[PDB]
Amino acid sequence: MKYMITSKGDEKSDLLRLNMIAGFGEYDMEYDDVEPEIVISIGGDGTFLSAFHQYEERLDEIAFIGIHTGHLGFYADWRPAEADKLVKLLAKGEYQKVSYPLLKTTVKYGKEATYLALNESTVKSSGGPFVVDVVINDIHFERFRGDGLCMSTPSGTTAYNKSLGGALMHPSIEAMQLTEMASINNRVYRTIGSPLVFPKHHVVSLQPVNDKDFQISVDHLSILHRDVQEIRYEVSAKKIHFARFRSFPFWRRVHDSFIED
Amino acid sequence: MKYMITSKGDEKSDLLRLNMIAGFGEYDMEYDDVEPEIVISIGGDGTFLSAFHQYEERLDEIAFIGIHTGHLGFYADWRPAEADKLVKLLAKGEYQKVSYPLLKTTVKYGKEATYLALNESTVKSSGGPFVVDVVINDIHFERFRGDGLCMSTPSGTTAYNKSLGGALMHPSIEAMQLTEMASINNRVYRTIGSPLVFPKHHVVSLQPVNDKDFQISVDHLSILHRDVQEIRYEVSAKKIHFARFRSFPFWRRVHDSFIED
Amino acid sequence: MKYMITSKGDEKSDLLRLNMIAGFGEYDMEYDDVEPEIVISIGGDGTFLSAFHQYEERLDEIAFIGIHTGHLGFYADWRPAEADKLVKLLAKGEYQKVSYPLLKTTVKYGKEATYLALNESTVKSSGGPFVVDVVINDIHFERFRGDGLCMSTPSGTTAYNKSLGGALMHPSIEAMQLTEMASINNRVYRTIGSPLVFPKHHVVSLQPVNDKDFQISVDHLSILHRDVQEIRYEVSAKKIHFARFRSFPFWRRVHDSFIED
Amino acid sequence: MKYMITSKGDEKSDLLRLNMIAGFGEYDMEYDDVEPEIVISIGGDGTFLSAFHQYEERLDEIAFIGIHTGHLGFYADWRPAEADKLVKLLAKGEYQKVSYPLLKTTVKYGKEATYLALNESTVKSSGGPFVVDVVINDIHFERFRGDGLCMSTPSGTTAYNKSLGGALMHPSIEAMQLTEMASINNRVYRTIGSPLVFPKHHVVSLQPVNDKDFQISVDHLSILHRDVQEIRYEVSAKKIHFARFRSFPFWRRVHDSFIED
Ligand SMILES: Nc1ncnc2c1ncn2[C@@H]1O[C@H](CN(CC#Cc2nc3c(N)ncnc3n2[C@@H]2O[C@H](CO)[C@@H](O)[C@H]2O)CCCO)[C@@H](O)[C@H]1O
Ligand SMILES: Nc1ncnc2c1ncn2[C@@H]1O[C@H](CN(CC#Cc2nc3c(N)ncnc3n2[C@@H]2O[C@H](CO)[C@@H](O)[C@H]2O)CCCO)[C@@H](O)[C@H]1O
Ligand SMILES: Nc1ncnc2c1ncn2[C@@H]1O[C@H](CN(CC#Cc2nc3c(N)ncnc3n2[C@@H]2O[C@H](CO)[C@@H](O)[C@H]2O)CCCO)[C@@H](O)[C@H]1O
Ligand SMILES: Nc1ncnc2c1ncn2[C@@H]1O[C@H](CN(CC#Cc2nc3c(N)ncnc3n2[C@@H]2O[C@H](CO)[C@@H](O)[C@H]2O)CCCO)[C@@H](O)[C@H]1O
Repeated sequence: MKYMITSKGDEKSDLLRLNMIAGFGEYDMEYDDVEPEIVISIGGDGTFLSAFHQYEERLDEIAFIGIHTGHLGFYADWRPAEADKLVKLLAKGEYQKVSYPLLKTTVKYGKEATYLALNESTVKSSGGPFVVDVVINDIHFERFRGDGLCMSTPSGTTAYNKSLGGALMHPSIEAMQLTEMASINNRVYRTIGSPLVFPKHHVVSLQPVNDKDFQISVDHLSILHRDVQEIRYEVSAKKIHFARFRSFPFWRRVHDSFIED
Repeated sequence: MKYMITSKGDEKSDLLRLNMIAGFGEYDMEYDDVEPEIVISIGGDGTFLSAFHQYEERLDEIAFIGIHTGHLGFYADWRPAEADKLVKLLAKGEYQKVSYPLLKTTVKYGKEATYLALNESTVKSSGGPFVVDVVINDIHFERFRGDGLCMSTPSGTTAYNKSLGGALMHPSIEAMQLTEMASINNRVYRTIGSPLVFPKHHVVSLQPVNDKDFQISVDHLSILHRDVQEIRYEVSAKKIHFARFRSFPFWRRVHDSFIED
Repeated sequence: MKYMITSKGDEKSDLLRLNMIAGFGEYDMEYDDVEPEIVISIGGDGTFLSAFHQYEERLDEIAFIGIHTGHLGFYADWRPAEADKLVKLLAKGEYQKVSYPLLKTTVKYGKEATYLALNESTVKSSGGPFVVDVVINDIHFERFRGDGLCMSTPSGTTAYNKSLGGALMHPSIEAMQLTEMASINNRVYRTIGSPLVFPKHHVVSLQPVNDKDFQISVDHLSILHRDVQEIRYEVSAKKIHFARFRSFPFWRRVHDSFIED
Repeated sequence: MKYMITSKGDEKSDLLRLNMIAGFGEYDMEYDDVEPEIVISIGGDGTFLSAFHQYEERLDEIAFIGIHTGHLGFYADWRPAEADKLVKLLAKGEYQKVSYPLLKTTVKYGKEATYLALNESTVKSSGGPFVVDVVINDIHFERFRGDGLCMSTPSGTTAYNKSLGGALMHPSIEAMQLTEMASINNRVYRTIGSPLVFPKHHVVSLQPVNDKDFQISVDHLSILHRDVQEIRYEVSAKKIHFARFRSFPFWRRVHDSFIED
């Protein structure tokens, strides 16, 4: 089918990409980076995140595969020595697909912008602590004072979320997880402290108290947002699809990345 | 229908129980503590946990209601001033039911004992640190050295799980959450650290390394287990059913118990 | 003696300041904001931090006093109702002085700038995670990847340090405490995790790995630093002096601010 | 001088002990385990803790040395390959001594028992959560509900204290650090959460609320205490003395044990 390959852009990844293109040329496979059905990312998880965002408008037509030319990735979970086996099984096709949940982020300013996240979306201020009201399904839950907030997908829970004390969640769970960054807690200021895990259809709204300018990130992409009225989080109806050719369980990937490999 | 009322056993709860029995006597409602269809717990969450375990063999035939004669409870979420309104709406019936997930704990010793938990099940040793191998879906995930491990239901996440750094999970999510108690981490010993959230059908097995005697708790009930070969955790196929008469969202209950009320 | 009064600048603080100046006019007390021997801060801890920095070059000639016109402060630990009693005991003088340790921050760029902190100094990057080598007394201790690092004085331990998981340290201890902000830890990246407490004469050096631009804060003052070669932390030889008129123990101040009041 | 050697008791440690005794026999060195001036511990930190407690009544007459026949220890910080060099430099003598602070634990029951700790002393209940009032220098600071409390020496901060979230403190600091084990925090129950670091001469008193029976540990030794009225903690006036023959800085020992070696 139509496929394309993104590369980290160092010599090792660029050369592996060229060798895989050569191997695909021996099958009924057409290189097409406009409407691919297969997107192969060669690099690390950063490269994979960029592949996801390059093709976020055609997620339901695409199966993603990641090859890690460095250390094992949570998305780039194939080794370069298996690239030839990958070309072979990918050309034939008929592989099974695995789908992970995504996070929808809506930013309102007086209009709306929407974003999809594979890892997480975070909100911080223009320096120092900021203040946001946290509203869950239209009920005021807490006034947060601190460095920021992080809302993670299940597959993102091993990323920023983990460093913030969040739980690691198996990606078959359709949920998002909100973690705090250095909240102030004293007699006057009060937050929940604990990470919060939300099911599908719950909406978490972050609303300004004084300052209306925030730094909002979606995966690696961080942009200063001015005149923001609201940041709304919910589990997306869209999913990312992976081509899988062998069993590599999430919990084994967690073991291999954090425990020992 | 058939109903019964458990009491914390102080004067306030005992008297409220007698007044509710009097009120039920004006409707087609029969007091029956052998095969009730409605179980009302008057006290706090401890009283409610005990009601759950008193009737754990007939969970699919029972709707539970909790009245808190002290502070607001996560299970005992009705005020005593509303007991008369409760009798009224309960006698008529036709209320909606809400169901929360439960945790199945299997203890193997060379035979099996199974237990159901509404809050959590924990494993500790006979003093000092103990060592257990943690096996997830038959793959060895970590060797845990420390004080113990806690496996929580969603509604249990606001209990022991929270004090151990776990995430708070909305109880519509069919999952269990494993948290660590003071794990040892150095160059030689390694655990994940982070809480782990498992979906239905995942099995987490705790297996001895040296000592085979453990203290195992299920909700409040803690018993020394000798010659243990394995402790297996999975989300139960059984659920607890609550009678609900008004909206009291989980996230509002969290707000009211931990943020302000 | 020579004294001055800084105000938060709202009506309540401005009026209390004018009334205290009137009261001081009945004693041998001269208002002098160039070379005061007594600096009274009326507001909150932010106002007090600003008073400290306004007079950081004459710290050994000054005794500070803070009045909190809002909630109790850790520095502004006097109530406005006692301002008249304060004027009285301050005019007479001969009060005892209490001294807290300070943090010296040296920034090297190829020259040096030095700063004094009463709460803490922090280092962050120009967005996303940054990388710094942490060198303790000239031995490489860790390569830190994450959001930033915080080095706190003892009296600062109840501030940002606390929100980052640091220990609360009694201010009679001549030490500084380093805490992490969201460190990355996986098979490849490794930090200590735990807060670190350093005695006097230990030097902690933060050194760039790739990017050389950082955001450095000293108490409230945050400035972008370009072409930084090193940030060095050590307990200062200078101390801040408080005028004390009654016993208000640090641990009682902690109790009153975080437990109940 | 008079010396003795304790062994872990496995073949490797027993044989190294016999070889060191043979080497000492070539110098003016007398084996004496009643009144040694040098105590050499061969094993790990557990063996070293036991050596300390074997000779806790003659701490000011003894310099301790630890050899680790397994992984590097924080107390057993010499390698077995250097035992011959150790015998040599130890026989000559005139080495420098390094002293670490200790923790005094006083247990009152209606009489007093006192204990010295090199790592920590902890208090837990006879199962489930217990309740203790925490009194600092005779002022009630908090009512703690949870699993237990840990009071650590500086050199103990890398042990249980670290697993509980405590700060790592350089052992030149004369202090003790109190950490919580799974405290309950809700609208009704409130603790500080943060580790607390106390200077010399501060006294932290733990006092019963209901149950008067506790499990009290001092280093490895854990004993059920009945009819306890109070547990008092303070930095001891006594210190442990180490014989040092080369520079092995505490922060390098921390690096080597937790970061990489
Ligand atoms: N203080 C922080 N702590 C922890 N994580 C943080 C912090 N700040 C940002 N992040 C994560 O960085 C993601 C963006 N980043 C690409 C990626 C990724 C990724 N995805 C993962 C996943 N799902 N599980 C487990 N490791 C995952 N990584 C790893 O993260 C490290 C940092 O890249 C590298 O080892 C990656 O293999 C590039 C960032 C630099 O340009 C941003 O999305 C946010 O998550
Ligand atoms: N170190 C610990 N930290 C935190 N929680 C702990 C710890 N150790 C045990 N637990 C919890 O105690 C549950 C058993 N207990 C009855 C209950 C309950 C309960 N259930 C809750 C829920 N789901 N959400 C939020 N608060 C909930 N509580 C509250 O807990 C406090 C202690 O009861 C009281 O305020 C209760 O309203 C009786 C215990 C004494 O006999 C045991 O099941 C374990 O969870
Ligand atoms: N994410 C954070 N979490 C926690 N603290 C943070 C975070 N980021 C910065 N800080 C602290 O703010 C100090 C600067 N700030 C003035 C001050 C102070 C102060 N000093 C204290 C002390 N020693 N003990 C206990 N509470 C203390 N506060 C309180 O902090 C809150 C925030 O001011 C207010 O209740 C103050 O009474 C003004 C900041 C806004 O313009 C900066 O120095 C850093 O510490
Ligand atoms: N949940 C816990 N988490 C963390 N530590 C705990 C926990 N519970 C007890 N402890 C510590 O155990 C000490 C008693 N123990 C001997 C020792 C020691 C020691 N001392 C150290 C130091 N100062 N710094 C750094 N590592 C140090 N260790 C290491 O601890 C591990 C467990 O021994 C081993 O790697 C030892 O090298 C024997 C215990 C078994 O019989 C008890 O004193 C308490 O600290």
